Amino acid sequence: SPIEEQATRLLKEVPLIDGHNDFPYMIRGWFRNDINGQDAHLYDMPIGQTDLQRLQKGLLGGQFWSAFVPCPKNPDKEVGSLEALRQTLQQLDVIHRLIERHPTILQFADSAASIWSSFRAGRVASLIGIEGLHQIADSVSALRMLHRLGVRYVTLTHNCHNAFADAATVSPELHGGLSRKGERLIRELNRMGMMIDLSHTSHEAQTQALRLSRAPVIYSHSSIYSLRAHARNVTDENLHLLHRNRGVVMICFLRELLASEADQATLAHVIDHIIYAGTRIGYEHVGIGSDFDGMLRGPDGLHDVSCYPALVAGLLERGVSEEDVKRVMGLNVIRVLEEVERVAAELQGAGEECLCDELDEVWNEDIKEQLTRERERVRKL
Amino acid sequence: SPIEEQATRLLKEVPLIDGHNDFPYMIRGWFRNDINGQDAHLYDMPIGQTDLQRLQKGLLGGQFWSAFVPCPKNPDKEVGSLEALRQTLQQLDVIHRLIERHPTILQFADSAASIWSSFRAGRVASLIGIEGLHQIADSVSALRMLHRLGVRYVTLTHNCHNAFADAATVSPELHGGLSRKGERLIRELNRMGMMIDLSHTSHEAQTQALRLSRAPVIYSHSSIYSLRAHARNVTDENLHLLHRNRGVVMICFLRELLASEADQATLAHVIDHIIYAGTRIGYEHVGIGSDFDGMLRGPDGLHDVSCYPALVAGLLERGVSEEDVKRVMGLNVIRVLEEVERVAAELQGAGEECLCDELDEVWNEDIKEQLTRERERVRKL
Ligand SMILES: [Fe+3]
Ligand SMILES: [Fe+3]
Ligand SMILES: [Fe+3]
Ligand SMILES: [Fe+3]
Repeated sequence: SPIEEQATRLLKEVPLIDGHNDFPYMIRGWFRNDINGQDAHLYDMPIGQTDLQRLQKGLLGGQFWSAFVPCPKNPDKEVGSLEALRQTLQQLDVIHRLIERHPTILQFADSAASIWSSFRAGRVASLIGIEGLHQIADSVSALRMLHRLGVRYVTLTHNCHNAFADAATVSPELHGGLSRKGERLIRELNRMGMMIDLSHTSHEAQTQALRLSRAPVIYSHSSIYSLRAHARNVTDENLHLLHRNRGVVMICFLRELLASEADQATLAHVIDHIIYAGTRIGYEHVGIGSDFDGMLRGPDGLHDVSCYPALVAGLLERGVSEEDVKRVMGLNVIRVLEEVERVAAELQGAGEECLCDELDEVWNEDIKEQLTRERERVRKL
Repeated sequence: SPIEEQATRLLKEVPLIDGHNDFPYMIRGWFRNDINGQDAHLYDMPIGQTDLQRLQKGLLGGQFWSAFVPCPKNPDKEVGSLEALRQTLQQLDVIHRLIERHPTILQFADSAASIWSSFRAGRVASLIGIEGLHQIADSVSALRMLHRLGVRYVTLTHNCHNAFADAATVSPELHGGLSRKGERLIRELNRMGMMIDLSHTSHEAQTQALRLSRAPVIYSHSSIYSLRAHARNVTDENLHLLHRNRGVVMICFLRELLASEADQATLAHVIDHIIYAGTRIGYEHVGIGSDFDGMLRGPDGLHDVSCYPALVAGLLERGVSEEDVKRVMGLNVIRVLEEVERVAAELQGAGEECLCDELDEVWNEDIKEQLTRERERVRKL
């Protein structure tokens, strides 16, 4: 078929970069992050929508791998918050080991340039995101260290309220959008060069974040509200504010977000949602955000990671131009990451003050007097 | 003076690399890790033994900056252990920000090659160590992520027992040296390329670690037992086992470790301890491990970081050769780090299995059956 050969050529020309895949959490579920001697199973998994053979088969160019851990469920709220931080380091650890043990398939990337060089080499560009600010345990210092470990986006919430923002699926609201701490964190996220992800956040939290952010943001896995009403889908108001922000909505394959009856969801529905967004806010602000392995079953025609060529062929078949399809595949998300880096370098170059954690005093006044007296004794020598 | 000009020439030829300095903890105590607009104070501190002006003045070539946090003091033992992990990320964060805000003075290094290139440029080579396995909150995954953040040594204990080893200053003993988990961690530390530090550990814990380690280790700040009996000083038995291990004892400036009366401790005592070790196990296994800012007051002649030229001149004055003084200054600790990297690359090249954390099951058998049934449905398509 000429349309299938066209799709194959496009997948070789530019990288298809998917916004969200929870394959690392499946490895925690199935292997408990012990991948020693499991190469055969990693290439041909007995569960889930992702493995290394099917990842090659679908011709995917890049992937933001999710370092998701669940919302804290402990009655002791201090323990649960701190537990999520330790679990986050476990998930980042298994992601890095997964990449390092399979360098012919996966190559780590943390920038627009590292995505391209990975793609030139024939590797799946392997980026990282965390899915909820509950994962940082109220520590902005921890956030900056997660950035140093390779994290390049932060979903502001999962399905739980935190100190910074409101999740979509939980009622009643806590902050009514972003908190006072949340507003201040947006500045710090822009300053450090961390891409903001608005999937899972409430409609009001999206509106406030889209006005306040000095860099373009993403929805790593969300769909369109006007086609299917859900708390997790993006309203026409927020799509318009995404346009002004210069961000990208990466369209989701979740069946519940594409149709009222989940078993009726299809490849065609995903293409409808892409075309809706592209028509109304331009094809330079739309992406692909599967959420593979964040679901049991996918839509008809998008059952696993091998099915990306069918999506590309489908978009071309509806009359979306090559240039616009290339944008949706990956160019748009690369641009956002590029702009997030440029804004961070500009703010860091101007010498903007970083956000610091509120720490307890470790010394009393007696200790501080001893230290000052000691310093002046040394000055006399 | 010809001996002072000789010392100045040596300090320019090779880097003096100090084993331990807790300046980052002083910044937590005094500033609470908020260094915004504090450059004037960072160059001329009102407290402590370290600042950026005196660091230049003493002609120090490199420094392992301590990311120390205190032993957990919480009655809830889960909270205290997890709290130490969050505090560790705060200390690593302020160390990185300290280096990034002062690039003319400090430059990050994580290897023998990065130490030299930093020294060629005229910067203080800025490395990182953590001071106690209580800082990892029982997570080997967290340990590997600390390595990725730039940590290049781990003191096995501070002044508290942990799941892996016994501290020197706490009685009674818990494990009687290393635990079963501790023995297994030694293999993982050698595999990942993390330098083992035996300061603060018990005499028996040192003996067991020195026999079991496949890479050379250090004492980042310890002194000689035969000259002054203390639980924190190295016995003649362990000095001999350090020789076989090919490790380095980095001599400490702590007054309590150099003399029975702390107020009698001097520069001469530090030189006595270096010469004792060098004479008995060779000058290629001795280093300098100040522990500046882990103490209120230093010995006479070693009051702060400006005093390193007096130590170098003092060693030359006692008849220690230039080549041997260069070794003590930094060549020895560079060699250990070099060998720790070479052993890690060899074991990683052979494909040795990494140590994994013991995780809870997140899925019950009903969820696992749904996932396998779903996988086989996809195989039928
Ligand atoms: Fe997810
Ligand atoms: Fe999700
Ligand atoms: Fe210390
Ligand atoms: Fe110490």
